[PDB]
Amino acid sequence: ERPTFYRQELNKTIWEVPERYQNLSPVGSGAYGSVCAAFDTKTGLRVAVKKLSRPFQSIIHAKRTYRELRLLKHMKHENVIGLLDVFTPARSLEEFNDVYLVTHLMGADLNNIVKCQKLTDDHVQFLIYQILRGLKYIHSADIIHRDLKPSNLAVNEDCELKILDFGLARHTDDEMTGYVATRWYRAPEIMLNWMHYNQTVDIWSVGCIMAELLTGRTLFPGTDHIDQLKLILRLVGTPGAELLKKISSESARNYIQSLTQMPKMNFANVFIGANPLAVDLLEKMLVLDSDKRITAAQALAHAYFAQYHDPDDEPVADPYDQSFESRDLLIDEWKSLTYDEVISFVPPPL
Ligand SMILES: O=C1NCc2nc(Sc3ccc(F)cc3F)c(C3=CCNCC3)cc2N1c1c(Cl)cccc1Cl
Repeated sequence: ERPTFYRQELNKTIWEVPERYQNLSPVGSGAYGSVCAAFDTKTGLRVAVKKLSRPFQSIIHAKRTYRELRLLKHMKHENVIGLLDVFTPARSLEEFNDVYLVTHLMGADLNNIVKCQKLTDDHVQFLIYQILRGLKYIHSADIIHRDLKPSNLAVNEDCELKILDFGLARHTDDEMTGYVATRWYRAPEIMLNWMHYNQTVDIWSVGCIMAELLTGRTLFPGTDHIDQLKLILRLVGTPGAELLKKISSESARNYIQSLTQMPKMNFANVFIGANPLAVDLLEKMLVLDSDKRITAAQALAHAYFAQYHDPDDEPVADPYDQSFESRDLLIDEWKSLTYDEVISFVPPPL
């Protein structure tokens, strides 16, 4: 008893969606696919619909698409993009070739805010609080974001925030080259493949983000990998003996020991005028050694979030089986799996 679809040439492609979705307008296209805004007559919500482009053109692609669908279907938290609906005009696995994803329309990312507004210390408390709240949830499911940036953070007029972008194709080296904001928020360990990274990489991103909202400027706006690494070490000091031994890459560790030793600066003199509690939290987040970096759970209990902290209202996620990450299958099988997920989907209770 499927809906009734209608075709329409939006942007370079022909979107075929259920009748419930009207007034679709372009929002942006890319290798990932195409995104449209629309009004969901069945719920009265304004939504954003994404049509995946060539989801099963390769094994690497069919797998990515399965990953993204699995991630989005799993997310059930207020500060994390939830999946309101997912459909395909296809009537059987044989026809199956298109995938459409539907989620809330927030309206603006975090870049807009920090540009056309003035953030009080109270605002920074609320915004970062929600990022950390959603992060405690994500990490509790052994899920790593890996790419937290202001553009991956959606906010509405009420200043409520939702973390976005999961299971997206990794950034090409060209995308990480030069004076680009796509690298400014990454932790040094992944930016230079120092070791096997983990969730602590997101905490570093939050640090970079929180600093920007407080000062209104990018924390480590490097013109390239090396220049960015220098800006970092300049603030947090050069690696100690303990951190060097953890750097698996003999090449990277080699380049590091060639840099003149520098002491960790004084955050109080760097972030002048900032809430002393903000400064302290920033020192707990921006720690070069990832093992000693504060966790999201620990940060939420930090005095800087007293006004908002609520130990009974910061839920964790259910188990997320991602054993498929090390499974070797053919396009067809990844595709069939994706299809099963689409049909087994269950709309949010509301
Ligand atoms: O407000 C929202 N809500 C959801 C959303 N999802 C996406 S992608 C996407 C993912 C899952 C899904 F079900 C549905 C989805 F659409 C993008 C995109 C990410 C990459 N670039 C293109 C769009 C932008 C938004 N914006 C948005 C933001 Cl944060 C700022 C300005 C305008 C909008 Cl519509």
